[PDB]
Amino acid sequence: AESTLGAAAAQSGRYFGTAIASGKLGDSAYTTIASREFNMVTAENEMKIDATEPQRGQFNFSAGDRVYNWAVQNGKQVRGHTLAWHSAQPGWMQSLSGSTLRQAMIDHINGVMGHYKGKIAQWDVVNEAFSDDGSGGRRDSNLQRTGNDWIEVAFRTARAADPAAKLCYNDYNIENWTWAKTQGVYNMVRDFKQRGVPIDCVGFQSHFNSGSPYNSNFRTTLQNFAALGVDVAITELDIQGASSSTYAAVTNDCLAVSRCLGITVWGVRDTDSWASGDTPLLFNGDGSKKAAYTAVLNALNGG
Repeated sequence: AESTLGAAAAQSGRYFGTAIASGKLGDSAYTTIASREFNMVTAENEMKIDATEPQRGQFNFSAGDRVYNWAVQNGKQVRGHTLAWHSAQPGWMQSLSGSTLRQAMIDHINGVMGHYKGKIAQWDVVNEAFSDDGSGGRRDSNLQRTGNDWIEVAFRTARAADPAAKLCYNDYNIENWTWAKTQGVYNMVRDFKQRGVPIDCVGFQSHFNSGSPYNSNFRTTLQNFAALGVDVAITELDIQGASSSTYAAVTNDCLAVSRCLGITVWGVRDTDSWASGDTPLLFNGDGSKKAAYTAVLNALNGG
């Protein structure tokens, strides 16, 4: 198979996934498409820090588990999103600094990975640690202010919390090979591999739009990262305007890189998108397949 995105991807040993929102699981038209077309699931919001540890030292896994349980009951693997992030921090964590913040970050990783131990294919361990200011450096977050080694520490912590999970660094605007942000990440990952820091994968969010357009040098990005000795994944794909050719291009970029694990689109239907006005996904609000759907499917079936 052949007739659905997930099955097409699996012929080449890859997955095609989607972001699932827990609020939409009571929507039958939504779950019909999602169950049929995808073999990988990411929780859109339910596995973030404020979702899982909204109070200090007390974990809340209900919504996360609702997504996880739906995925597993419908034959999907799951990517965890996300363990350590400057954004969406609960009030109690935002207040913390230094060694106390560092320990909270560690304890969060242990609690969330511990709960899902063995159940999660890939974790976005660190998310969005690089600046968009053009310097190619780290954000000045509370996390970064604990010390530059925070990311390395997060990764070593996560390895011990669930040895079976692939550990991913996830970011956006790191797809264009010529961008400073891209190079800053490439240089961190290279350093990590030289020093034996346990990163298994780099996730390329792949939000393509007018402020961050697709460039054919994406394949070069993927190839260069892969050659460092990591896997690569496309984690949050959407394309402003949903051009068929751009969707096919992105697909063929992944298919061209053997260490490209698969592609996750960030939503099922245009209506489900964080950018619904951009109609950037593979299905319309009424559940019909867009032209891009066919382009992606043909590319996956084309090997």
